[PDB]
Amino acid sequence: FVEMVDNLRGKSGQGYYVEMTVGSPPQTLNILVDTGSSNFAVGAAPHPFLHRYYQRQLSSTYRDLRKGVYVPYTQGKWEGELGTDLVSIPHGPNVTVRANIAAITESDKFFINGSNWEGILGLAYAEIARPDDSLEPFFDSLVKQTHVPNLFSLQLCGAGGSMIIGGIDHSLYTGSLWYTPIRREWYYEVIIVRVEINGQDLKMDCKEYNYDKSIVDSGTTNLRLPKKVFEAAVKSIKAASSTEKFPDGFWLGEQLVCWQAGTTPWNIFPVISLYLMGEVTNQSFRITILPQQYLRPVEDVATSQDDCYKFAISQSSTGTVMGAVIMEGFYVVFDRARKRIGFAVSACHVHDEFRTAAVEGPFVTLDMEDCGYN
Amino acid sequence: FVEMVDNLRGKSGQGYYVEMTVGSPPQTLNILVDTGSSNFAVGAAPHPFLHRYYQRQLSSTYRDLRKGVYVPYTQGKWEGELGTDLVSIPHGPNVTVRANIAAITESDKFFINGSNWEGILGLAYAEIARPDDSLEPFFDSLVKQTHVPNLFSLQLCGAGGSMIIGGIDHSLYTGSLWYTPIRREWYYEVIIVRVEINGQDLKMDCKEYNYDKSIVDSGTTNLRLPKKVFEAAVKSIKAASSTEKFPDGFWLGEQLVCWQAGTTPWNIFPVISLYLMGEVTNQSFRITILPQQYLRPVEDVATSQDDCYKFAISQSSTGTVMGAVIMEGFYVVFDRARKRIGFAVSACHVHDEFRTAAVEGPFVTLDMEDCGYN
Ligand SMILES: COc1cccc(-c2cccc(CC[C@]3(C)CC(=O)N(C)C(N)=N3)c2)c1
Ligand SMILES: COc1cccc(-c2cccc(CC[C@]3(C)CC(=O)N(C)C(N)=N3)c2)c1
Repeated sequence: FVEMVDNLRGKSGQGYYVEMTVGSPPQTLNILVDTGSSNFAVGAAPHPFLHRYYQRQLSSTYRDLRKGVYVPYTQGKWEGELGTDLVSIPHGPNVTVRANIAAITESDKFFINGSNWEGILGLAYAEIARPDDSLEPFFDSLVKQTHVPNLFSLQLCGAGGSMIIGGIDHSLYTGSLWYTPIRREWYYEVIIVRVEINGQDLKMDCKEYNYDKSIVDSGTTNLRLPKKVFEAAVKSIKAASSTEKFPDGFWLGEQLVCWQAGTTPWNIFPVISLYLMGEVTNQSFRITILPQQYLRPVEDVATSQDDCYKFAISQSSTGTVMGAVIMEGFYVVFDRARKRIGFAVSACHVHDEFRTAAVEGPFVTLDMEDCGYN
Repeated sequence: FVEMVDNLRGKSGQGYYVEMTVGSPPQTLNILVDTGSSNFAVGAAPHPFLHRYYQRQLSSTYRDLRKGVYVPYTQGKWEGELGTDLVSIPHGPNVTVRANIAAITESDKFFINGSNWEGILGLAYAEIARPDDSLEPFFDSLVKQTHVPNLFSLQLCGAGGSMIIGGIDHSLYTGSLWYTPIRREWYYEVIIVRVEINGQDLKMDCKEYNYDKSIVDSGTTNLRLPKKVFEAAVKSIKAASSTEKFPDGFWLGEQLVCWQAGTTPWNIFPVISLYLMGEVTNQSFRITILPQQYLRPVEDVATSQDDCYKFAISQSSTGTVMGAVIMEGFYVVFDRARKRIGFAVSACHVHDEFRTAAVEGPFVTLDMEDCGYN
């Protein structure tokens, strides 16, 4: 797996991507690693933001499926043509598979102007595949057609990172891996059973933490929290960090907040602990994230010249989202074979000589199933 | 006001815009009419999507305010330089004012590729102005510096439309105007006190309809409803329209729905009535919207060749949003002088020889203040 170490580039701001090849002969593309979707979708026309695009005409092995997809998002859409071709990951397992590929022919507010990737690797399950659950996702194909074991792991750094296809690499984490069940195979849905801020639980019904969903999503930047839990969550961190003062707009992601080089004090800000359903009845474990995770460098502002961070927590109609900023603290194992997700302390998380990112257990938590929304 | 009739172009899909001139000599720009924000912000560099941009160097009257703004949104941002200059609306009142202008120098996922406007006319109040409430919005300046009465009205058609600055035009509506109080002058916040689907109330706590906000917003396409009310809302329309069947993804705005020319039956779909707090204690009125409003032509799809509409209702962490698709049924009067918003049936709404858009009252509704979130 030394092969696959450091095979990712990018950042929580713009996404993490892996190099892939598609078609015969191989056309190289940079492709967003997205555990929050299930389509393998690549730019296939000369949109001006794009460095590279898939040229089906140049591939002997391409096969048209004579079917189109139209894919709207909150504020983004794409449209494309469905087909299959031969797909490989240079710095992945040494195999080549025939995968579905959506050739993206039209899009709005999808590709990022200035980014270095040209497609999306949707790594979630068939259920949320577009247009329907009969379009086999890349990873299912990879598992079906080769002997690659049914799991992958992500270490997102932005301290790029590593995607280990088919296994786990011990160099990427410290301590022990703790596993939460995948509640259902659609998104990478999990159950948060308790939340503490600094060391004190919001003491709210845990069903709220997972209303209607909680998911792990390498293609969302932030920790996203339901309206009702975002209210409470911010209420507590806001009050936790009453040393200094910050505007109302900041907490709603409406303006950035700034300090000078070094003058950002993490320590006004509390660590955050999410307790996840464990593998055993009445057993949980917890993951603890630092302020460095929830306050992210907004790299360039010419209208300022300060350490200006954005508050990396936000609200949602669609549930908890554990995003890149949460994942950056951890080695995360998507153990599809066993319907579970493993978390360990990332060997590349950013830590002072004070606090740290932590994965701890067992804890005793009763009635954890009741925390899920049906 | 015949002057100002038909002074808008666009559609709920891409926005409605009015022609403005800025600087001396006049530089003409098309500018989004946005009752959901409070900044006058114009493209001021050659972003390639843009037809036109503000060139401050060409204006004798421009004045730099030596201050920058950085303005993040859910998925869009812009950055610009603050200044003032002389602003006019060719097909508006014959005046010219000195307004704040944010010269947009950098942006992502803000401007629309293929659109015909280059800036935003933020018509809401100082409270939500960026960077703070001391940046005087265009409309406050217009009222301060001229004798233009403190109100405007919008007729959004997309059957373009009309913005009447300083008054009301009787040709744009039928029947009577009914007024709901502006609960607070930040957004154009209102209070929905009851909701019926086809003719039956969701029977849920009205405080939910306005959690945390309800607003009128010409720069949002959809009717947006809180998570909890969106659930119930869809539950009822879904069941209302059980003649035919549509996928789960459709209702969540995840895929479009299609029929052939003429084969879309509105009549499987129920009319929707929102009851708004009235001007008098225990008095309300109601606005009734057709399926034509909540199911919007998604104009071009090459992956299909059918009447493919998108479901124009969606959920929100930030409240009810009465958007362009709601406003298209009505003449809407933003009567800032009297802290109220008037609704009447639009003389340009689209109606069969069956149902219609309606504004009706009085109704007796007790405890309407309790419907607002504090
Ligand atoms: C860390 O990942 C990032 C950061 C910033 C932007 C993106 C990004 C940009 C364009 C497209 C996508 C993919 C979007 C989607 C297919 C649908 C969606 O709403 N989400 C959140 C996911 N996960 N995948 C991501 C990813
Ligand atoms: C009908 O209006 C539309 C339709 C489609 C897109 C827009 C649009 C495109 C780009 C920018 C904006 C302005 C956004 C904002 C300043 C912030 C925001 O989130 N909203 C909803 C509002 N109202 N104004 C609109 C407007």
